[PDB]
Amino acid sequence: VETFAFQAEIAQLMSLIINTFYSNKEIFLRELISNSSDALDKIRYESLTDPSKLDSGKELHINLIPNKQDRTLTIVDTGIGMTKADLINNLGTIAKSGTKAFMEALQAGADISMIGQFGVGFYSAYLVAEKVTVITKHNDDEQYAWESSAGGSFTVRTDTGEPMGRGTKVILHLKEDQTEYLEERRIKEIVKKHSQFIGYPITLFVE
Ligand SMILES: N#Cc1ccc(N2CCN(CCCCc3c[nH]c4cc(O)c(C#N)cc34)CC2)cc1
Repeated sequence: VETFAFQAEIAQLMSLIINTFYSNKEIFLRELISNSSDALDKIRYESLTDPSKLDSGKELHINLIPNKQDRTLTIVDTGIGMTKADLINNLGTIAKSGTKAFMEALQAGADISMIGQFGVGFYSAYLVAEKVTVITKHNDDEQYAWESSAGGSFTVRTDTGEPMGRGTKVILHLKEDQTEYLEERRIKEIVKKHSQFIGYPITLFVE
């Protein structure tokens, strides 16, 4: 297991998301589903020129899987997946400018629900999760687990869990007072409200 420090500005953003009083937390799900959709768009586009990229799985879709026993909500997709370099370097570097702009916008009167307009919607996960685990598999690479409970650091390791084929699984370890997002009717409500026209099947598992 390798442990890394967040860039200072990203650590600052995560603390802001964790510490700021803001009741409209449900928007986290839209941001994560949007990121899944983008990843599915990507593998779909690449396969138009290289069909063999779907050898790792042809079905393009999103599963939402609540687990009250583990207190997790998992978002699973069969998109393009992420490389080790994505998890350690690339996505963090890209996030620097959007993080800066978002925090400046909040100072000028924007609210947290606008976070996706700055390309850093992922971090809204920490509105509801004490820990986020991301398992991912890209065609050109091994299966990895990225994880962070904030506090300035994250880890990356090779994942030895069930093989995924291709795609990304975001496991939200929910805060004790955010278990409403494990309820079928609540998740259904949020998907209909904010993610109504996503161009891939979204299957909400029940327990
Ligand atoms: N400094 C720094 C720094 C160093 C690393 C990170 N992480 C780099 C990995 N990220 C993993 C989540 C990426 C965002 C995401 C949410 N739902 C998805 C669904 C998907 O299908 C794909 C794909 N493909 C992507 C996502 C976390 C942040 C941050 C900051």
